[PDB]
Amino acid sequence: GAEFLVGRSGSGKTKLIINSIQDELRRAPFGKPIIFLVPDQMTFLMEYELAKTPDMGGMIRAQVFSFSRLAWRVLQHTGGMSRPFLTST
DNA sequence: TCTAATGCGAGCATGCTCGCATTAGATTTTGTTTTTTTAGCGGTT
Ligand SMILES: Nc1ncnc2c1ncn2[C@@H]1O[C@H](COP(=O)(O)OP(=O)(O)NP(=O)(O)O)[C@@H](O)[C@H]1O
Ligand SMILES: [Mg+2]
Repeated sequence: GAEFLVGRSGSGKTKLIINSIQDELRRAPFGKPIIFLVPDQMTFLMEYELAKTPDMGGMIRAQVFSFSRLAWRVLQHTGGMSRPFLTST
């Protein structure tokens, strides 16, 4: 199923998501994986914010991913990481 | 580097221009023209 959360800048979408994930961490710390997919220059920020709960003070079930990092983990599981890769140069 | 002043003598109409040579001075730039894209690390050695 899909959910389109839409609103102008300042709507509170990101905090709404942060809080959603936090509550879902409260309910079941070992539940099914929760993937937070953000731009690469936004991975750390969210990681910090999720970690800022007096309740839990961290995350385990839920990770923050870039497209690249997500590719790294899923490929670590599924395979195909053997081949070397080429920098742009 | 070219323009101007200084000196001297020959031809002309004893004093005057003119030729020539030469040096010495001073006098002196302006201008303008771009952006290049494209998604932070890495826990474990
Ligand atoms: N319920 C709330 N009440 C007051 N301030 C809030 C609330 N939720 C979030 N904020 C603040 O609002 C600011 C922006 O929240 P955010 O979650 O980024 O909204 P947003 O929809 O993502 N805006 P944007 O990312 O620019 O499109 C932050 O400074 C939050 O601390
Ligand atoms: Mg936001």
